[PDB]
Amino acid sequence: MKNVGFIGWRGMVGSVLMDRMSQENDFENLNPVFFTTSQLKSAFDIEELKKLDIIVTCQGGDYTNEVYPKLKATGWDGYWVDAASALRMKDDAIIVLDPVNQHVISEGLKKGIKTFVGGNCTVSLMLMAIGGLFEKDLVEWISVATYQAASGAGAKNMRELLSQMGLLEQAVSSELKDPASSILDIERKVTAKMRADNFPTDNFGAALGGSLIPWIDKLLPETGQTKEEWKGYAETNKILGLSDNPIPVDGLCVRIGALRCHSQAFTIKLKKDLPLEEIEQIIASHNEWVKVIPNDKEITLRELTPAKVTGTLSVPVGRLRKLAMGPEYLAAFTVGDQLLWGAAEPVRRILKQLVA
Amino acid sequence: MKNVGFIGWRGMVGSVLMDRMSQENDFENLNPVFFTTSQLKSAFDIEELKKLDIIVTCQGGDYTNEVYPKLKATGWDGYWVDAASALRMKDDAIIVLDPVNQHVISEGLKKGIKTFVGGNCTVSLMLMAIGGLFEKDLVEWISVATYQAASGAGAKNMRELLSQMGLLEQAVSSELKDPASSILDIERKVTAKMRADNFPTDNFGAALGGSLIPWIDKLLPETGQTKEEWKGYAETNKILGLSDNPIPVDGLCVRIGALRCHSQAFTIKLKKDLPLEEIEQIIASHNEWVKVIPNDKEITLRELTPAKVTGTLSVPVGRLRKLAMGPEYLAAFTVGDQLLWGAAEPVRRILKQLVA
Repeated sequence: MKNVGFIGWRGMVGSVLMDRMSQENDFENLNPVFFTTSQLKSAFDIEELKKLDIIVTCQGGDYTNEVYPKLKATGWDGYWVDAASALRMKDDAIIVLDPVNQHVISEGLKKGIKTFVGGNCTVSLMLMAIGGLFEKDLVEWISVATYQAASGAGAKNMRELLSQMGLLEQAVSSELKDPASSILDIERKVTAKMRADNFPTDNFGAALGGSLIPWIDKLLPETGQTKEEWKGYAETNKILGLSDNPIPVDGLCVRIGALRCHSQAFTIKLKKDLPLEEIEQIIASHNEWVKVIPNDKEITLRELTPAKVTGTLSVPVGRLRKLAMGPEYLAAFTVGDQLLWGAAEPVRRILKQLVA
Repeated sequence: MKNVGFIGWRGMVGSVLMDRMSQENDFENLNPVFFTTSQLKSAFDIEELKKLDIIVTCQGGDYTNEVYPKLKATGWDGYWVDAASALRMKDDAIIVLDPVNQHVISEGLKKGIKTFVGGNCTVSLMLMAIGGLFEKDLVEWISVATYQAASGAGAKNMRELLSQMGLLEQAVSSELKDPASSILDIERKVTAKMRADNFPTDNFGAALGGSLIPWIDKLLPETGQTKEEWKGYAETNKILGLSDNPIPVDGLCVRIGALRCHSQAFTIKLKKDLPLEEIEQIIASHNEWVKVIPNDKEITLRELTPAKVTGTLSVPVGRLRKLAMGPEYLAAFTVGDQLLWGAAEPVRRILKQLVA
């Protein structure tokens, strides 16, 4: 059994990984060594890390940027599996999403790649839903509008969102309890609360509960995209292995008041005209997690929502139909859990492949 | 002075209208006669209505389809101003948004048009934001992704939303106050509450607070769009007077946890390659309400949100940049109040013109 070191296993993402691994009994297929940054082995002890065959870290980019270089320099030839974005774009690093790019991964191992990094949550969740179309070579480009959850920003962000929602209701607790109060008076109070100085907004820098934030991460002055939107085009193509002939994936990344699921509205420009039924089949057949949701109201309300998807490995995709722009224009909406396929799952899966 | 009858002036939309008219002292330029359905004239007394010059109704579609044809039959020669969607697509009716279609309105008045209806909130808020691009005949098509407020659905929906948010927080109130509590334990509890049978979801048919619903109104079998999405193509063009040579407008209408502001993500295909700076100038110049928000984080966070725009007549538009598909592909995000330009304001304005 391979000796695997775990770093950052107590963080939010790291905790989801430990749970999923335990749930699947992955620990009986490997020898785990747990590291810590607290003053268990020290996550900063290069000598100890070099004894390992594989290192799985959910610690973050700063840690990776500090330790990874030192360890590689020792001559260490083991595998580094990372959830952080730090090494995704390195030429000696492969972004993993095995249900989608198992071939890229297989060839990469054969090539001697020793670094595998999970991809951006929005991109991996998109590929898990729409992967069938890319596999059949049908996508020319994709216009994206996201509805991203707080978990992407962090645990304290999730907490702030919950606190905000609580205070908004509290502002009109009395008014709401009597069925005949003025709804406009109620919103004046809620909105006044949202704009108040004591309204907790330090994590987001703006209210999220009862609102939305059309900006995620930093701006890349050169394109005008935020880093989050930039990863859609950059990461989608590196994952699929189309960096030299990249497929345009761009849009706006917006944060909404949800906890763990990212939702995305798509305008997909296909290369050819196909029957809707054929398109649906191509999508549903790609993997066992995607779930095609019929374009029906009651079914959509029950299946295509964060309420339904949270904490599950299911990737529903629905509202599938042709758009007014042309028969080659397809509309689609998907919902997926940010902490699972968007974070811990690709890492848990590549790990299982490395220790088999 | 013109004798104007008001119906539904006590409902949410009618109340905004009444408040706005008071704020602008519109009642000084007309003789108001208020109607009621309670057992002040009766909203159903066709003889009373027939004595007025204009009828302004925010009562709703069922009322209009009941009384309107019956009053028109008495030979009534006055004007019918409606906030409901019932008559929007009638050939003897014009959808009003004067800052955008004053010419269509003016021509219609001279022609003898007697029925003026406010337009769909999403289409109106969209045109108030990028009306400059249509004005310049620069739009080839537009794919839309909306983040719609509860107010669009109704007053009780706003209340359900606020109540859902309160419950979600109350389910983890003590844990949230504990700075060392597990975020995963907190989410597990919030999510359980959201799925509880007793979670108030009768108005939306699903959870909205902490989630989203990618479906608004009824399905339109013919195209697969919901009626809300269908209005994009139908109403955008009727408002602009382009029903004979339609511009494609389509996308996905999604409901989120906001009280009264609709937000929209746009992918706009322009007819020519224009510098971004030029495009912003074209957008900012169309009307006095649209506000171009520079593509900067801090300004965007403070200006382009429901939190900022709620209850105001401002229609900010930002995140403007060229998309990866090409220099003729424009990204844009806007936020607008659903009850003002989306409902009462276009009605308030056409009435001012009718009583001049």
